[PDB]
Amino acid sequence: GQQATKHESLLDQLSLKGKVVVVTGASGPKGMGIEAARGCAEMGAAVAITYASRAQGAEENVKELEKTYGIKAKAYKCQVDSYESCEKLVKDVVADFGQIDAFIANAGATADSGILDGSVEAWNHVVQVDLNGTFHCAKAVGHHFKERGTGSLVITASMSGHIANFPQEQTSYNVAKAGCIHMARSLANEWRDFARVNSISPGYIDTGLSDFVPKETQQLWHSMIPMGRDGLAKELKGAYVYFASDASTYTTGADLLIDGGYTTR
Amino acid sequence: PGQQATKHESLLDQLSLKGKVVVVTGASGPKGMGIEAARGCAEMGAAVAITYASRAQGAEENVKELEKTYGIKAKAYKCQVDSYESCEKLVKDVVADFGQIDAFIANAGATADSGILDGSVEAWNHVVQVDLNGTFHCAKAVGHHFKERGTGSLVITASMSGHIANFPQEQTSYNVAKAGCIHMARSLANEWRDFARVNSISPGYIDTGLSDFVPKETQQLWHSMIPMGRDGLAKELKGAYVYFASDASTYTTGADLLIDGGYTTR
Amino acid sequence: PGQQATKHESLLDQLSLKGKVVVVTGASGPKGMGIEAARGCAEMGAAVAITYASRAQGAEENVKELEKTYGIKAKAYKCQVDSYESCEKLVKDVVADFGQIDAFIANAGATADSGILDGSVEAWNHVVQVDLNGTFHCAKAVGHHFKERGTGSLVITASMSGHIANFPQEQTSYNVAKAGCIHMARSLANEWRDFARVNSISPGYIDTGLSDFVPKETQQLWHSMIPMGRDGLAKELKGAYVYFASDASTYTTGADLLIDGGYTTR
Amino acid sequence: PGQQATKHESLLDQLSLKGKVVVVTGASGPKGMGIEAARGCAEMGAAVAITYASRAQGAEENVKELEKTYGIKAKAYKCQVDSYESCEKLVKDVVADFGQIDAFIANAGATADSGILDGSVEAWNHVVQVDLNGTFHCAKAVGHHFKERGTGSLVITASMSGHIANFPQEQTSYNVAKAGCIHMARSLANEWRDFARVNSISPGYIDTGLSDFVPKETQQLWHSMIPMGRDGLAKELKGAYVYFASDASTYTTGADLLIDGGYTTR
Ligand SMILES: NC(=O)c1ccc[n+]([C@@H]2O[C@H](COP(=O)([O-])OP(=O)(O)OC[C@H]3O[C@@H](n4cnc5c(N)ncnc54)[C@H](OP(=O)(O)O)[C@@H]3O)[C@@H](O)[C@H]2O)c1
Ligand SMILES: NC(=O)c1ccc[n+]([C@@H]2O[C@H](COP(=O)([O-])OP(=O)(O)OC[C@H]3O[C@@H](n4cnc5c(N)ncnc54)[C@H](OP(=O)(O)O)[C@@H]3O)[C@@H](O)[C@H]2O)c1
Ligand SMILES: NC(=O)c1ccc[n+]([C@@H]2O[C@H](COP(=O)([O-])OP(=O)(O)OC[C@H]3O[C@@H](n4cnc5c(N)ncnc54)[C@H](OP(=O)(O)O)[C@@H]3O)[C@@H](O)[C@H]2O)c1
Ligand SMILES: NC(=O)c1ccc[n+]([C@@H]2O[C@H](COP(=O)([O-])OP(=O)(O)OC[C@H]3O[C@@H](n4cnc5c(N)ncnc54)[C@H](OP(=O)(O)O)[C@@H]3O)[C@@H](O)[C@H]2O)c1
Ligand code: NA
Ligand code: NA
Repeated sequence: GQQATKHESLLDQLSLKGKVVVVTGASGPKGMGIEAARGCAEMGAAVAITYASRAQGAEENVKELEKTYGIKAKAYKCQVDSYESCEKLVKDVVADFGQIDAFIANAGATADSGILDGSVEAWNHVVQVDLNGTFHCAKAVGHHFKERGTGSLVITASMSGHIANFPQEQTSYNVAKAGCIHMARSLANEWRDFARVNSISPGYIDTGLSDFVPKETQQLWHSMIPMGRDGLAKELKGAYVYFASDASTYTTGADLLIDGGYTTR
Repeated sequence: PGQQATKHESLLDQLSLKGKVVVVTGASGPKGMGIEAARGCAEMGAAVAITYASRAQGAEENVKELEKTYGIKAKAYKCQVDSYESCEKLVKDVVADFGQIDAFIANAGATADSGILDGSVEAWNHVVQVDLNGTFHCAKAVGHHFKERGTGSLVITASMSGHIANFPQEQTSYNVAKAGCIHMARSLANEWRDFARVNSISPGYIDTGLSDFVPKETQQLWHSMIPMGRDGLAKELKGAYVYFASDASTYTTGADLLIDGGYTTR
Repeated sequence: PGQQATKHESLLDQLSLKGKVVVVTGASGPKGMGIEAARGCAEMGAAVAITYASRAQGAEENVKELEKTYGIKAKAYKCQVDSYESCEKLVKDVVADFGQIDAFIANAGATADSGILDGSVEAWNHVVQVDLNGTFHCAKAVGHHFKERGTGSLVITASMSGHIANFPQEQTSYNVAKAGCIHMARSLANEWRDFARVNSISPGYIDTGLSDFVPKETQQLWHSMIPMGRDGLAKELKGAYVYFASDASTYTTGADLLIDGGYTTR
Repeated sequence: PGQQATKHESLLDQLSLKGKVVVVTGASGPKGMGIEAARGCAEMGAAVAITYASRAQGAEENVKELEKTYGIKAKAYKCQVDSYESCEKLVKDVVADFGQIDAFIANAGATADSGILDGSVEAWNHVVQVDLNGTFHCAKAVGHHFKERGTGSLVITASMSGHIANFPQEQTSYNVAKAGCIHMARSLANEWRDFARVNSISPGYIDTGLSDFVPKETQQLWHSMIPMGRDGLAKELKGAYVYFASDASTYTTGADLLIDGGYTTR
């Protein structure tokens, strides 16, 4: 198995000084990814972020992390739907930064229909990115964690992995996120001698990812969220740092719902 | 909008499948979940279509046993659930041969034999393609038929591996795929809320032959973890399949039923 | 040491309750889960004991319908599940009158009508005492009998309120009690692993008369939240009670079955 | 009308409890969840009220340590959570002494030592009274205060016993009580949606001294069932208490966090 933190103080437990964190899908301006990276940078991590289509957005984010926190930071192209791209990512980050201590598997894409209206290829694309893309990052980084004897993998899942969203149909997305949640549990057991694995399941977060949804659908959502509002990505940074850091050295195979209370109903 | 309650008051009338057609994928083995679901449905009066992949002879013998024992019409079809074209063809053939499909039991599946670090990417892909995308292919192929008819019941064989992580054998690709299958039933129950019910059954360790690739000493460790202290038998699951497939469950949709001898209570 | 699989192969033999005795608490109303469970079990050939608290007459009417319709031995007993002495007396009287108890359906229950801040401490205690401790009283009372006989099946009526928080009415005491009932079934399934099975059924909104104190605008809002779009009917639940009480489920223990028209899928 | 997101952008500012007051029940022991939660909150700048039942001297030493180590105001109170009057008096006294309560950590609890057949009804009532109703008593007492102020965070120490049945020791009363606490957090998260967050933490086996009565050879069977292969330490949980108590979790409500070395993954 794995050992308890040697730190007594919580600020020592939360510190990421001397550690390297990778955040996939942190190229946008206010997503879960850039906020997780900001939290880790604030705790002193060196941070590697990835992009797929938004190179300029990721380069801007890296310059912001450098300006605000003075950390070692860098952006990488990664298509998580390709295992070869995830393998190269881990190879390049280990080369450039020396090691990877925590890996935040955060990249994902949305669905826009149920299974009968959607084509088989539309199902394949969402499963390839959201489910197999997360498996590709886990396998690629897990080989590194096994050689080092330590590591933390944090998977961004979704409350859609627990419930079926309404009124928009998106079963392919719901199913892939469900697989991600159980992947965290199953890898926590597989990797029990060398690494922790946990998942965070956000509710409706105002990141821009849902901008393709009509306005009037989004006001229905609000009546279903007990808190009555969308979340903000900066309300999730504490959870990412919690799982990536030594504040959670007995936490493995857990899922943390962050959803304004949506799943309580 | 929505679905209606059974008209039947008697439970025996509710459970009857006389006049109805049931498809069971992966029912070619002699003592698997598939043939026992098919037996239970045929006993209630269903016409039954079963599928095989590699066990063509076992499927023909099962069909003959179903017909002679229960007096029903049955037929076996070759189907590779990992191919949508094969699943679409199955639904078309059964609807042509039998006239309709009232219940579909998505039961075909294959096992994993390693965790993700020891396994290749292709070994992962194979298990997900069969167990997760194969269930999706069958769900989509038959759901177009259910939507046209305005009724239907889809029953998915998941696994307790979709809830917990097996020990000591590593099989994460199988665990993840089955977990996807469980939530697929919940999400499709909501998607199809106007015309069909969808539910899953999550068996524990069932003595079907599927686990024969695992040493017997590892199977002795499983028994100490099962509160009932034994493997199940496929004949102990037939009532759940018939429950979901019939009118005994017209308000049950999006449910999962663990049949694991208590394994998940610890 | 653990429990054994059913001897029967055919589903109708597994489902039969000929020669067995079923107790259903709280089956005094004309269309509740309780009387429909008793009808399902009686249809399968069981002798049936039902209980009442305030509705002695309705329980008597039900015994007479059960006997006329199904030709079985039936009898009504007064029982206050909130009193352990009364549950102990129930099991003692039924065993004296019927010879034994094979299946026990712990179904009696009462609602709450506020959250914890608007409610008094007495209001909390009353709901917990009836719904949680009353289920415990029956389980303990009959469990001593199951342990002596080496066999048995306990079926607990929980609620989807044990999984989610109902909206817009506040009823946290009832939610909490029902969540305890659900986990009581998992925990007793493990505790009683050598001699009896325990499972729960979690109904959604069922048109039994129990929510007749709820206004109409509120009930129409519920329907928009139910994917099936309608209240359930108690006759749609009899199949689940019989499944768990009979030998159709000899590998099923520690399971919960949501019967909620899809409500908890969202 | 709902609750709002933190105004802070920096995580350190979000975690800060400067100017806030935290109550931690049952923090009188030397290495329990309570004193580590209290140390975590003191480290972030909170004023801290801790309670004791039997260990008055242990609580006073803890208060002297908190004030010496962290330079904060701290105070010990006697509280019997099984008595509503005591919990109501606790909130009144802390509000009078400190001015307000911003976060309340409902952590006091007691263990069970048998299953329901070996245990008496008294033994069941005692555990439920302390572990379920004691938590309700604190929730009700502080929630009246949270409602008045329009802000607050309630953190409930539940247990993985609220999710699974421990083996080999039988403790169904405790398991059931902890399952009530877990759902109580979800249900109050919704009831209190306009003014306060409610969340639970479910520890696995933590080396606090609470399990010192368990035979040592039973404890090493536990370790074989924990993927991490060891007991936890209370200092590994202080991060989670501070997370829920502070502004680092202003969109997190109705959540449960398992901290169990992976025990429930199997
Ligand atoms: N927003 C919500 O309400 C919500 C709720 C629950 C869960 N989530 C999940 O949170 C995670 C982050 O999403 P977000 O809301 O923060 O919006 P976002 O800022 O747009 O993040 C999406 C990230 O995923 C990357 N991405 C998409 N496809 C990729 C692929 N094939 N390969 C590699 N990277 C890919 C994107 O990169 P590029 O932009 O460079 O192409 C982008 O950086 C996702 O997994 C999402 O499913 C979001
Ligand atoms: N046995 C257990 O302990 C257990 C526990 C939990 C869940 N399950 C699941 O229960 C279901 C039935 O398995 P079983 O235990 O009853 O053993 P089984 O008799 O061998 O059934 C598996 C069926 O799946 C078919 N199959 C495999 N791959 C297929 C593919 N690509 N396309 C179409 N069909 C394919 C097989 O057909 P052919 O033989 O003709 O090739 C076979 O009939 C499976 O989904 C399994 O994951 C089993
Ligand atoms: N209807 C729903 O929507 C719904 C949903 C989920 C769960 N449930 C649960 O289903 C179960 C049956 O309720 P129902 O809907 O079928 O309505 P019901 O017909 O009124 O059944 C309630 C039964 O419980 C008995 N009862 C109440 N308090 C009792 C006590 N202290 N001791 C002994 N018996 C007591 C009642 O006896 P008397 O009438 O003779 O006094 C009555 O027969 C209950 O546990 C309920 O919580 C109902
Ligand atoms: N240790 C574990 O493995 C574990 C696992 C899961 C959950 N938990 C839960 O964690 C919480 C704290 O326990 P712990 O492990 O940290 O051991 P602990 O140090 O002995 O804490 C138990 C605390 O609860 C107080 N207490 C007991 N009965 C009380 C009552 N009727 N009223 C008020 N206070 C009462 C005790 O006060 P006095 O000592 O002053 O009498 C004590 O301070 C408990 O709820 C426990 O159920 C523990
Ligand atoms: Na829900
Ligand atoms: Na478990």
